[PDB]
This record gives sequence, structure tokens and C-alpha cells, in this order.
Amino acid sequence: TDPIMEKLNSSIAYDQRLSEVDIQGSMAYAKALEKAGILTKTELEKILSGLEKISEEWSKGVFVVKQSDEDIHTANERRLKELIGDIAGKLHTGRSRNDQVVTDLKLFMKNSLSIISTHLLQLIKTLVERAAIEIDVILPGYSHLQKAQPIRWSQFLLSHAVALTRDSERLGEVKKRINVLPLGSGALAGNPLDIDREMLRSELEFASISLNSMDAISERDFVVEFLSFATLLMIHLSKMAEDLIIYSTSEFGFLTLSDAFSTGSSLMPQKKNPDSLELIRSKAGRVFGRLASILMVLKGLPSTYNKDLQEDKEAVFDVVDTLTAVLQVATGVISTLQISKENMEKALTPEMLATDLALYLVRKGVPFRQAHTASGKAVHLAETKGITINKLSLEDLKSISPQFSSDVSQVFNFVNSVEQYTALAGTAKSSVTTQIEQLRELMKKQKEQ
Amino acid sequence: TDPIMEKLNSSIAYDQRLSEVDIQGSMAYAKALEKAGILTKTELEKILSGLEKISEEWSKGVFVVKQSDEDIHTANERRLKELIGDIAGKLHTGRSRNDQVVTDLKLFMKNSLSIISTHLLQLIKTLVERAAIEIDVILPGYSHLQKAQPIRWSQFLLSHAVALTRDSERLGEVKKRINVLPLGSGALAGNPLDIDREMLRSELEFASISLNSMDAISERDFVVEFLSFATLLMIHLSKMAEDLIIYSTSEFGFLTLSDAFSTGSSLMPQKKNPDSLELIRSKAGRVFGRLASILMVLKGLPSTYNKDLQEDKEAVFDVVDTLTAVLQVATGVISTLQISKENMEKALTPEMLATDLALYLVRKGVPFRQAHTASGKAVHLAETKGITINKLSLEDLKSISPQFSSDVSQVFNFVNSVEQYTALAGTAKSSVTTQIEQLRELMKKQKEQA
Amino acid sequence: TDPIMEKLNSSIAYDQRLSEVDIQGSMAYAKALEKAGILTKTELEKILSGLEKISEEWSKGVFVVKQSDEDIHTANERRLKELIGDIAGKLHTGRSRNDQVVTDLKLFMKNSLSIISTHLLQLIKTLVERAAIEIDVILPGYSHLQKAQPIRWSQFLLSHAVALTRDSERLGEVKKRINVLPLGSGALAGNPLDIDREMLRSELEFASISLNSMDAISERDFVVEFLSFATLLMIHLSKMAEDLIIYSTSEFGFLTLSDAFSTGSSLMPQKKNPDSLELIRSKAGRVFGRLASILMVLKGLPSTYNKDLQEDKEAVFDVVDTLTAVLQVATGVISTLQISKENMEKALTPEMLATDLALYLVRKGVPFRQAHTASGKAVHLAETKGITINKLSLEDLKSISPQFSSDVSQVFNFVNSVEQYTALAGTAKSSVTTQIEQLRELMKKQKEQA
Amino acid sequence: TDPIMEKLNSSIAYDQRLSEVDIQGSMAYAKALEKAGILTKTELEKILSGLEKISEEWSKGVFVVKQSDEDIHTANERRLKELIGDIAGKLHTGRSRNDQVVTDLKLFMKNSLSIISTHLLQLIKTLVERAAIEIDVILPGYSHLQKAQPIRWSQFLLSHAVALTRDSERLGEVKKRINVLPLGSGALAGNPLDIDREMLRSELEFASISLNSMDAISERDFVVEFLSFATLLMIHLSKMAEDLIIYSTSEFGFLTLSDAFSTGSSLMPQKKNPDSLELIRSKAGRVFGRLASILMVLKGLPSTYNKDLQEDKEAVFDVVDTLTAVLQVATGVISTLQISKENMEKALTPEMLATDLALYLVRKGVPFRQAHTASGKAVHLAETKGITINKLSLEDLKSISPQFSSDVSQVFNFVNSVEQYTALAGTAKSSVTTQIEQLRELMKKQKE
Repeated sequence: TDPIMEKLNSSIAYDQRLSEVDIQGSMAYAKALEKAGILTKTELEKILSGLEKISEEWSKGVFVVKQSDEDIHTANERRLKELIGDIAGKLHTGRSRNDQVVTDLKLFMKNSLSIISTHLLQLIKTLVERAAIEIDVILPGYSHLQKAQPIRWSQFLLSHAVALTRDSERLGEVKKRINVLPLGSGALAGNPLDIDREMLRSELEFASISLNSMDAISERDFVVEFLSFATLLMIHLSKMAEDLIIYSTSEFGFLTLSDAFSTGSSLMPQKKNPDSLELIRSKAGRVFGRLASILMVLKGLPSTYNKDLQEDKEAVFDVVDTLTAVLQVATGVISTLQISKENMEKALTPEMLATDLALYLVRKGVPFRQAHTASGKAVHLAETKGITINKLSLEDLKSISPQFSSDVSQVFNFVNSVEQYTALAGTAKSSVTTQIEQLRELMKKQKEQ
Repeated sequence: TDPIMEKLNSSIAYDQRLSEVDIQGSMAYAKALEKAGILTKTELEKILSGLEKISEEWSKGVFVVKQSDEDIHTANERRLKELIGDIAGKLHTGRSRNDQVVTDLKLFMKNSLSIISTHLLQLIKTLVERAAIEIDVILPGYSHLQKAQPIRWSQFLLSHAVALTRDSERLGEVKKRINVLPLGSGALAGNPLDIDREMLRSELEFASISLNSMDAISERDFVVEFLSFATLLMIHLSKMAEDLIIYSTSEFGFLTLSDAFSTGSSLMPQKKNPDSLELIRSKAGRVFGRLASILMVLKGLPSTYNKDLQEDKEAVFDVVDTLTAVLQVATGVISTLQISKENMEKALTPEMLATDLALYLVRKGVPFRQAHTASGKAVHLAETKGITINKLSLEDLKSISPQFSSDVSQVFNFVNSVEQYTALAGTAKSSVTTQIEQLRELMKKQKEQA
Repeated sequence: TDPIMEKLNSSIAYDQRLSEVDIQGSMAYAKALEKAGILTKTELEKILSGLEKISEEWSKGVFVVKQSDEDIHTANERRLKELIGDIAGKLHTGRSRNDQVVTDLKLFMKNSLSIISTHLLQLIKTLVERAAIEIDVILPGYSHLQKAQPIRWSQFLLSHAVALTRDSERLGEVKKRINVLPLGSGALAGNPLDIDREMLRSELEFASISLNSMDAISERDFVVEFLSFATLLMIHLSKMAEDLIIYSTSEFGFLTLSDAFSTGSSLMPQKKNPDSLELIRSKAGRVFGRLASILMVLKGLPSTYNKDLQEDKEAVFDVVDTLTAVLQVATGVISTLQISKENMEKALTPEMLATDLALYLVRKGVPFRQAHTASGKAVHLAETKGITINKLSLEDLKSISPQFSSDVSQVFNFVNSVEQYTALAGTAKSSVTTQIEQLRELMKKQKEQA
Repeated sequence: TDPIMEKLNSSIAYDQRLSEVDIQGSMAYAKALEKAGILTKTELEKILSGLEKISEEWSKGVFVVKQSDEDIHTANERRLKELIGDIAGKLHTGRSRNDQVVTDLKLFMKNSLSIISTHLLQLIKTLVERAAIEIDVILPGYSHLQKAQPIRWSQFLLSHAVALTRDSERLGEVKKRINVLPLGSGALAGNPLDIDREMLRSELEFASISLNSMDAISERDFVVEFLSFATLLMIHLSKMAEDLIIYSTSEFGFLTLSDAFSTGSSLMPQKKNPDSLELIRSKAGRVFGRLASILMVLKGLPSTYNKDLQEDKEAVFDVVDTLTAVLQVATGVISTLQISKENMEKALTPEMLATDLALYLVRKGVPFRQAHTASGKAVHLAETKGITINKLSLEDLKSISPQFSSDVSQVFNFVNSVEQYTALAGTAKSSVTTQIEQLRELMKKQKE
């Protein structure tokens, strides 16, 4: 076999993290083989004993990988033979690399997803708890990156938290389909020894078992779904990062990241470069790239198994490692950044209340169009008088519309502004309080899984 | 405004299919404005009556679009004003194009996914039912596009059906999240007039309402996951297409597509080009392209609303139409194609039973490796005698292993070969029958989801 | 035969813009057929005459598409036989839809690329001219969206013009490979009539002719690389858009877009939303999506022709139209935006000069590390005294290093700062002037080559 | 600084292959710094001497990376100080990791592209030599994976070599824009010491120098282009792989890969799995993913430098190694595969000559449509008689059309079939010979 090919087929450099799941797969199959009469009870106890030793060797970090090992599967097999001899060979009876490999990857992903979920719920909790605490802070809401209308800082934080919860929800749906046992599919047509797949399922703790052997061997839906979930999660993180990066500019001056998540220069110690957010933003492309690669790998392949499917591992390991690191950095960032309440408030300008002025008339019965026209005239009048709209006198306003009463002075207050949004999902305090409670409830339910 | 700029902001060219859901959204909002005391009952009646006439105008295809109409939303309000005058203007009180547009897209998508669900289930049902009927057919199973081991044709059909049921399940999940009311989120901070959102949900028939206004206005998760579901579904269809394209070659000779789903030449009337399968395969790229575009459009955008989000509609419409056509063509192809039981059985060779010969020894207590070696010797001895392994004598067999008895004759039978796989998911008849039943129940449960 | 199938094969709805190039390909082929003797010198005159009439019909929007016309070709074929009778049938002799279609697309792409080229070079020229005019404007140069060091506003504009000139260079390279005649490749094995491909090349104005019939029929390299060129150009435009969108925020306050390329509400007359820039940014994803789709369509297809290749037209047309519109809008944006020199200069702070304070020491022979430390100490001493570094007394500076002399005052000047960068391509005035010259020269070379 | 943060910011784990180019960049800069009066002649000698020793340490795989080393640049910096002391610190005067990093990546890519060019040209040459020698072989040409019309096996092999020759042309275009010196761009605004960039260009052997410092520092066009070229090249190898996989099925029986590039079972010793071709086919997705990631990384980023740009390296390294391995495996596969002339031969059937029968009439003045209808009648007839088209008697033929003369027999010959395509680019032997000469001339020029 060609040396370059042999090099392209090696995966020991990156698949060793499958050590433990590979062993659990073999212990379960060994027990199954014993039930099918392929192994005697004595042979079983010997194999299970050996496999257990191997497990403690990897766990203790004393397992020794040898140059001949082309992949984790061969490394474990060699080691089993070294410990117990020929008897070890009976372990492959009726089993194929085809069903043993997807079994290891799914078990690995299930464990990986549980860890990812934890870090994800922690990020969501951090935003929600921070929103509750800073619920009185108010700043500009933006559209087209232009100041549109006053909003509570907590409404901004919660919008990200809510998107992240849908990610957490997709994570749970993906895990459900991953939690299906493919072992017992053999190489293509099924397991030829009437192996007890229910025993395998129970032993490995999957929720159910695969419906069709050909599908179970060749489908990589679980890889794609995971990569899709990962990519959308990264899109959300890239948006939050873009926001924070812009809000942390000296021009905006709304917040500052902690030294732990930013870099600087002794020459300009006052300026902090948002490295952590740029890292997070850049990973969206890295993760999207993996999703794109696997989709093209799978596109147009014929049934059943084909070597092309081997590209799955590196893509999954990369995304798992990337998400684990970025979610934690994100939590650290949100948890430790410092907001400048002063600057957020100073960014609120009277010009941003002209819509509320029109809304003031709408509530008194003035038709939408009129109310808008009256507010336009107020803005123009302030202009000509050289002042801002919150400074026009009652007489100035009455000159535009009799509908303006002295209470219109309540319009010119940023708390009264955000407090008009009591309709569900709005930025009024009660609405924000309601979201925090809905999110805490959602997190509980997703934690219970 | 700049003429090229104007053209770039025009969606009227393709967004007219939203005319109906736009009107319904407006009717619901009109009613909520009345409850909020923004409209009188008299005003509500006049607005609703006008919206109804516009709906009819679109329906009867008599609506007249004016060169001044930038988009469907502008066309409808223009027409409503023409019909009922000044009063039409109050309808937009507290509403934004921002929450109005996402509302129309989700309403459109919900109706669209309902139709796609129906075609997807019909495709799965066609695969499952043909599999029950052709359950006795046996043909080669392939790995690396090389004959591996005998399998039932139905096992092959069912592998695709199973994959498509997961697609169906994903569709169900996407639909749940699309079925959430975004109306009443206003331009960014929410609806400013204490609008009754529960009422909006009731009128528009959504299952729940959006939790956060900024999110509801800026997220396009629903477009992305619909495109993800669509792309994975296309991968499955592209694989089934590739299989069928190869099996329809004169070289394999396994099946032939009907005339309705293929093309031919009057110079070679016996040959058929699998056009339908090629189009289906090609749509995987087309659909994937939309998924890729929307992910890039969304990446790095700041909160909250930005014009970039307008790229959503064309991608959704293209994929909705692509899946609808593709799923129906796939159903027709699977339904009408003709298999050659003769060519499929013919492809089954004795060499394909060497594995079964090893398993024969395994079951008689011979260790895995020794059994494999034993079968290899037999394969080799047959090669030397210029005969197929099923022609070796019992005595020749015993010379390789005393574990070979006269019943080894049972190994050289393709029905017996496939019948070995009785473990759940296998190709044995009882396993296939169990799959058919499981899928029938799954389709029942999924069809009930709606 | 199937209804859904036929709809999927219909392209007349979008491929009509290929009307004229299809007729040109036909005229050139007719002529070659006469030379080969397939058409008498008389039939030729009648076929060419019938073609010029069809050309005229489309040219006047007079043409009428029948409900039976599945594509532009079939429409032109129907119209010719319908104009000159049976004779129009001899035109397909030896020709195939396979080599006829790629010929039409390449001709179309060649004309479209010359147009894109003009709009692209115009954008580049606009950036360069504006750089020449506003060469005295200085503002902060950013990294990590944090102020790093002073730069000339012109250096920023030229950084974008330089990237675009590479796109222009790539465009020319793509045009060269598109400028190769595929006609005469037949359906797969070539043309069976020994047609004069040199005549076809000369008549249709291609630079050379395709080397292999199978490759010419099956490759879509030209589509892929046109789309790659377009995606990278869009990446460049998405970056310029992002910068300008940020610079136009009220927070930065560096520039304002003209009314033609932005939108605003009467309620906040001073607010301008950068619509043009957002649309441009959003097209990066739309274009990337097309590239993504064609790559996926081509992946794993076997030789030679397959119906999958039909997805090429829609991806090309969308990107051709997108680029033509986007490039012109970008030109208008750059040409008409208004900068605030005052706000740009006011953003320059003394803290941005500590690096220059270190360089001051380095030029007096102090090692890099010691100079950096001394500047860091001065920065810190100022911080503790609650003053800016340009306000530290010489005595204070000498307490940090005796090497700081009275002439250190010159360090705290922003013109002096940008003027240190005389090395080729830096921001000093002479360097920026040199860049303008090289660009002017590059644009002339590319205009002259196009 | 946060530990997960530190791990993410660290590139040392993978950027070490830039060790030698990083050193070359430093040697060139050191030289220009001496000319600029920043370094004395002795300091220069000491710095160049230390840099050479470091080059040797890496070449001998004896270099010691320390826990504190964040990247290759910091590692070499640390090592030089260890070897020559305080003066090592003068080397970074006016330089930034921003212009240093792109200089190293371009130098590395320039070298990697020369290696890829070598393997790509060898693949093309291998296809061409094989097409020259198996020039008499004829088999079906396919459309929709259905037998369409006879063609020479060489025409098939050459269709792949032609597309690859365009990949080779693109590679040259990408290499030219990469061969532009970015060093001396500083961190953003340029080099602040009037460094002699022409001297840096000459020492590092670049063809020219970057035009604008901000562009030079922030653009990764060269990465995208390389990725675009690599992806299209993989598309091409993707198709070739798909073709060979199908042709290697027992159903087609056209060829069989050698043991070195396939796998098999002792249980079925006569069947070979073309895993070399499947590996090649799957790498298209691997490479496309890298292109997609970098495009997404760059989209929407503002000027000038941003940390996001650090994703460029791993994508480039993966694609360089993938292409290098895949190109050589493809060369071996084409060079060592065994074709079955007999089976390609048997694959040719009379049914595939009906279009030819129609052209035969066409060359006799009979109109396009009528000649077609005519061949169709000959086909229908032979069908009713249960015979192949080439068995029909001249009277059976004439009864359909008087234009059929005994010379119509020459039509039912597959060599005569492929010989009709003499027009440039066709499958006739003369055209195949011409293509072979044209490609050899192209490679000669692309090589020089």
C-alpha cells in the first residue's frame, strides 16, 4: 500500500480521544457476544477485565501508543491482545469497523454535547442574571447602526439570551437523534449473528436503536445537524461580538472589557483591544467551513459505505473544541465587562423622543398621520428657535396643536419612553422582568434536558 | 433617491406571493387596534371591508401594481387608501415594516412547510409501500461501489425512507419555531400602544408569541434552519438519485425509469436518460447555495434591524418552490420506475458467499480468524480448480476444516444469505417487515403533527 | 412528459437575455455549414436573413414567446422555421444543445464582463481621485476598531482602491479563459462534419478555440472562477461598506452620505441611515451563495454532459446583475459622501503619539526596548499627573530620560506623525502621491487591456 | 489574561512550519536596518550569525519551544536573545507582527506553490503520456451515464488533462500576486524609519513590493485565491475520481487499480475497492470548507488589522498538505492502473452507430431531419427482425432510402466512427495527436 495513502489513512494523531468510548463499545459487544454463545463466560470475564485495564491506562495517562498504531481502534485491539492473547480476536466476530466507528463517534458526540449544553446554559444564565441586575440602565437602541429609540440595556442583553435559548433547544433535538444505537448494523446488511441489540443499547445507554443497517452505516445526518446547530450558534455569537466590539470603541464608550479578555499596549494602557470578541467572531467562519465541507463530502455519494465518510471526525472534533472554548470565553466576557452607565445615558438625546411626541397625540385621538405631522412641526420649530424639542414651551407646542396639554412634559423623559413598551416582549420594566422569568423557566426545562 | 438604488430596494418583482398573508396580518392588526381604542367599530368595518376587496383583487388576478409600488406592503396600503380613503392610514399606528414583514414571512413559511410536509410524507410512503410489495427481491449490496453482500431490494428502499423520516422530524421542529408570533414587536423596542398580542396570536393562529422585540425583529434563525433542513433533505435525495442513476445504467441493468421521468433518442429507443434524477441531484447545490448566502448575510451584523435582512425572501421562495417540485418528482420516479428482478438476481454471485462460509464455521465454534482463514483457503482452492466455491466438494471442504459438514450446502443460497440478518435493522425478511411497520407508525405520528 | 418535470426544465422565463448571442452563434454556424457544403450558398442567405429578422424582433421587444417555448433556443428555432420554412432545420446539422449552450453563455459572459470592468475601473478611479483631492485630511487609523495611529484619509481610500485593482486584474484573467470558442464540440465527441472551427472563432470573435470536445461541453470552470472573482470583489466591497457605515455613525461622525444613497425620517431630520452600504454589504452573501451552489453542483459529477449543468445560467445572471448594480452604487456613494474634516482631526489624540515618542528616542540611538520603556514611563507619569503626554514638561521627560531634548515638542504634531512614513506605501504625503501615480498607471494598463 | 483565552490566541502549536521563512524575513530586515543606521556592522554580523544558528536548530529539529512561546515569532525572538544578548532586541525596530506574519505566510506559500506546481504538472504529464500510448483504445463516451457515442480512451484522458492545465494556469496567476513583498508595512501606516523596501524585496527574492501598507497588512486575497484555485482543482480531481470509480465497478469492467491504491479481501481476492479515488473525491469537500471559512472570516471585517485574520494559517497548511498528497496519489493511480481493452471493446455496440448511419445519409445531401427519421426507420426495422442495425441487408436499407449504397457498410466500424471527428478538439486520432502536442507546449511554457 502506497506510503502517501497509508499517511492519509492514519488518524491516530487525532482520534485518541475516542479511547474510552471505543472501550465501552467493545465491553457491551463482548457481553452481547457471550449471550449469543460466541464467547464462554470465562472468555467474557477475561476480555472485560482486559478492556477495563486499558480504560484505566488511558484515564491514568499511561497508555502507550506504538508507531504501528494507525488509529485508536487498532491501538486498543493491539493492547487487548497483549493483555489476554488470541482470545481477544473473537471480539470482532460479526462486527465491522463500519458500525463500530459510527458508534464511537455518536457516544463521543453525546458526551461532548452534554458539556457544550452546560457551557451554553451558563452563557444564557450570565446574560439573564446580568439583565436582572442592570434593569434600570437605559441606552440607544440601534437600527442601521443609527440611534433609533431608547431601550433598556437589559432588553439588549435579553435579545441575545433569547436567541441562544433557541440554540440550546436545537442542541437538545440534535442530541435526541444522536442518542440512537448504530452498533449491530454490521458492515452493511446487519449483524449476522442475531446479536441482542437491546442489550447493546442498554449497556451503552442509548435511548433506542437504529431502524435500518444501511442507513445506520452510511448516514452522517448527525454530523451535519450538529454542524448546523454549531454554525447558527456561532452566528449569534458573532452578532453579540460585533455589538460589544462597537460599544467598546472609544467613540461609543458604552463599556470596557476586563484585562483578562482584551489586550493592550504599555504605550496606550487606556485602550483595550477586544481580542476575545474578535476570536469569537472569527470562529463563525471556522465552524461554517466544517459544515460546508461535510455537506459537500456527502453530496451525491452512492449507498452504502464509502471511504469519503472518514472526513467526519476532524470536522466534529474541531467544532466541539471550538464551541467549548468560545462559549466559556463569551461567559467570561459578559460576566466581567464594565458598563459606563454615564455614557449610555448621555447618548440619549431629545431628538430620539419625537416619535414619542407623536405617540402622545395618538393616545389622545389624533390620527397617526396628523400626530406625525404635528411632531414634525415641533422638531422644525425647535430648530428655528435654536433649541431642542424637550425645551419648546407649552405655548410653542399649542401653536402646533391644541391637543398638547401641560402633561406633554412627561414625554421628555427617557424612563417614560421605554415604559410605553408594556406589550409582551417590549422594553418596559415589567416586560423585561417577564422575559427574565420566562428565560429562567426555559433554562430549567432545558437543564432537565 | 438614486435610480440604481431604487431598483435595488424593489422587492415587488418577487414578493407579491405575500399579498394574502400581508392582508391577513393587517386584518388581525386592525382588529387589535380597535380593541386598543385606536379604531372605532365603524372604522374597523370599513378597513376590513377594503382589505377583503384587495384580497379578492389578488385572488381573481385583477390587482393592478403601479410603477410606484416598491413592495407588496406598499401596493396593498396604496390600494386600501384608494378604496377607503384617509382612514386607511390609521392601520399602521404602532406597527413597523420591521415586525410586519417577519410576520408575513413566517405566515407564508408555515403554510409552505405544511405543503412540503405533505409531499415529503407521500415520498416516504411511496418508498415504504413499494418495499412491502417487492420484499422478496434480492440484489447486491454495495460498498465502495463494489459488490459486497446480498441484500433485499426493500432493505435498500427502506434505508432512504428512514433517512427521509428524520428529515420529516426536523421539518416538524423547524415548524414549531416558525409558529411564533413576531407581530407587535414594533420597530425595535416593542409595540408602544399596549397592543393585545395574545389577540394577534389568536387571529393569526400562531401557537405562541415572540419573547423579545429586538430578537423578533432581527433574527432569521427560522430562515436558516429551514434552509438547513432543506439542504440535508437534498443531500438524501442526491444520494438516492446517484444510486438510481447508476442502477439505471445499461451496465448494471437493475431498473428503468418511466418515460415521464426520463428522456431518450429515437435512434437508440432502448436507452433512457435519467433526467429527473439529475435535476434532483443538481438542486442539492442550488439549495445549499441559499443556506450559504443567508449564513453569510447574517454573520457579523450588529443589532438590531439592518437592510441586509431583505435577502431572506428570495432564498426562502426559491427553496420552497424547489422542494415542492423535487419531492413530487421523486415520488413519481419511485412510484413508476420498473425493476428487473432478473438482472438483480443475476448479479448475485457465489464469490459473494465466502463471508457466509466463514460465519458457518463461526456458528460451529470456530474462532473468528480461523474461520476467515478457512474460507480464504476454500476461495483459493476453488480458484486453482477453476471452479466457484459452491462447486467445491464436501471432502475438499473437510480437507480445509473438519468443521465443514454436509449442511454447509445451505450456505450457497442467496435467500439463506440475507435471512441471517434477523437482528433488528437487518435485511432478513422479518427485520424488513418490522421496519415497514415502524415507519408506518412513524408516518402516522408525524402526519398527526399538524 | 410529467407536468412538474417540464416546469423544472423550462428556462425561457429567465434565459431570454441570451436571445442575441444565440442568434449570433447560429449565424456563425450557418456560414460554416455553407463552407462545409451542408447549406447551398442560397439557403445560407435565407437562413442568415431569417436570423437577422428574429434579432430585430427581440431588439424591438416585438418577439412573441409561445406557450410551447421551453427555452430561448427552442423559441429562436421555432421562429426561424416559422419564417423560412423547413430549411431552418438544416441549421442543427452536426450541432448540439451541449456545445450551443456553453457558446451562448460564454459570449454573454464576455459582453457582461466588459460592462462590469467599466463600472469597476470607474469605482477605482473615483476612489483615487478623491484620494488626490483630500490628501491633506488626517484621521485615526484603526486596528481592533481601536485608534492605533494617525494616517491620511487618502491612505485609507487608496487601501480600498488597491484591493479593487487586484479584483480588476483577476477579472481580466477570467475574461481570457472565457474568450475561448466551445462551438464545434458537438454533443460529446466533437463536430462530425469537419466544420471550420477557425471560421467560427473568427466570426464570433473569440481569441482561440477549445482544445478538447469532452472538456468544452462538460466544464464550467469559467462559471466557477467568474463567481470566485465576484465573491472576492464583494468581500472587498463588504469591508468598505462596514468602514463607511461605522464612520457615518453619529458616534464617529466622520462622514455623511448624500440623500440619494441613504434614507431618513422627518422626525429625526439629522439622522441618515446608510441604506446603500447595507445593501452592498448584504450582496456579499448573495454572491457567495451562487459560488457555493455551482461548486456543489459540479462536485462528483461524472463525464461528460449531465443535466445538472443547467443550474449555471441563473447563478451567472444574478451575479452579473448584482455586480453591475452594486459597483455603480458604490461609485456614487464614494463620489457624493461628505466628510467632516473637523471631526476627523478632532478624533486624533496625544495618546496616539506615544509610539512616535519612542521612535524619537530610537532616532537618537536609544535601543528599541529602552525607547519603548521610556515612552511607557512618560505615558504612566502623565497618567498619574492627570495630564496628556504632550503636556508633560521637558523636566518631567528628562526625569525619565536625559535623551529627551527640547525638540521633542515636534513629536506632538499629527502632520509630523504621518510624515515619518516615507517608506514606499506608507502614509507620508510623498508616499500617498506615489501610490496615486502607480494606480493611475495600473488603471490605464487595465483599461487598455480590457 | 484568561487561560482559555491564552490557548485560543496561541498559534505556536501549528505555525512552527513558518520557522525558516520567519528567519529569512528577519535576516533581510536586519540587513536593511543596518543600512538605515539602526544596527552597526558588527551588530549585523552577530544578529545574522545567531539567526543562522536558529535556522539550523529548526532544520535539525533540535529547536526548543518553551511554554511561554505564543507563536513562532516570539520563539525565534526569544532564542536570538538567548544566543547573542541585548542587541537581538534591536531587530524588531520599526517592525510589527502585522507585516512580519503576512511576509512569512507569503514566503511559505510561494515555496509551497512551487511544490504543488511540480506535482500538478507531473499528473498532467502522466495523463498525456498515457493518452499517447493507449491511443488506439476505443470505449463508450457517456452522457447522463448512458452510452452515447464511441470515443477514444485517449480523448477521455485528455479531457481531464486539459482542465488540469487550466488549474496550472490559475496557479501561476495566484503565485504572481503572492510574490509581492509586504514587509515594511509596519503595523498599519507603513514603516517609520524609511526602511529600504527595494533591498528587502531583493534579499527575499519577491518580484515587487506592496503598494499600500493598510491593504498589505489586512488583505488576505492571496489566501482566498489560493483556496479558490485549490477548490476548483479538487472539483476536477473529483470528477476524474468519480469516472474511475464507476469504470472500476465489476459492472463496467473497464479498469482495475493496482494494489497500492486499493483495498480488498482474501475472501473476494478478485475485487478491489478504489479507496484512493474515494479519498481523493472526499478531499474536495475538505478543501471547499477551507475556502468557505476564510470567505466568511473576512466578510464584514472593518479596516485595518483584526485578530480574526489569524484563521488564515490552519486553512492554508491544510490545503497545501492535502493538495500535495492528493496530486501524487492521483499520478500514481493513473500511472499504475490496468485497463481492460477487451471489455472497453465489448462495450461498443451497433446501437451506438445509428447517429452515424444518419450522418452517412447527411453526407449524401439528404436533409437533417429526413436522414434522422431514416436512421430511425432502419433502427425500428432491425428491431422487428430481431437483428442489430449492422445486419440489415442493403435491400432492407434501400427499402427505407435509395441513398444507401453498399459503402454504408463502412459505417458499422468503431474506428471509422471516431475518425469522423477530425475537426479541432474531436476524438479522431489526428485531433488527439494535436491535443497531445498542444498540452506539451503549454506545460513547457507554464514550467518556464
